[PDB]
Amino acid sequence: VLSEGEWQLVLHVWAKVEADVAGHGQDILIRLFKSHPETLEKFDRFKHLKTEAEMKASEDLKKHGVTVLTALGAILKKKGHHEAELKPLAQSHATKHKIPIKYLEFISEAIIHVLHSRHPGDFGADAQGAMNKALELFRKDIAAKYKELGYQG
Ligand SMILES: C=CC1=C(C)/C(=C/c2[nH]c(/C=C3N=C(/C=C4\NC(=O)C(C)=C4C=C)C(C)=C\3CCC(=O)O)c(CCC(=O)O)c2C)NC1=O
Repeated sequence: VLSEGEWQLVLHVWAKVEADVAGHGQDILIRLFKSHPETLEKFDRFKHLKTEAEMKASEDLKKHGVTVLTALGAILKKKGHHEAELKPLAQSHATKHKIPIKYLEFISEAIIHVLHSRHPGDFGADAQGAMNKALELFRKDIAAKYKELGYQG
């Protein structure tokens, strides 16, 4: 469970994310795709990208980074009271995109990595711990819905 203070550490770094949503999204997705190349196979509009220059230049990759973070910011601002936001997301991720829980872990690691690289002044152990707990909660609740829907991924 996060304290209210921990939720505010999460929202304070998220306000900095929102000052450059596209830049943070490209950094997060490039980190993920280079760390875990198979994850890129899920994107038919841009699965052929190979170099960092091609990734940075892609409009589809930039737009998907913004989609991810628009949705994740909305979830985080609910401070855990997020079933409404999670419901449509678990729905597409279990029945259409088929995104394994291990992939949700991989992008959570990428988010933490980029936030820490871009905001070391204040993304310290407490804020990193709070973000870790909020993403763990996110993954916990998506997984519970996956299993309700019968997706074992
Ligand atoms: C905090 C993480 C995270 C969030 C909140 C997120 C949101 C998110 N992913 C989306 C699409 C999608 N999401 C994925 C893939 C993924 N989705 C994943 O969670 C992971 C790890 C992958 C990839 C390995 C794909 C393939 C689409 C469709 C992209 C498209 O057709 O344009 C959409 C569009 C609407 C929908 O299909 O439901 C949203 C809002 N994606 C995320 O990554």
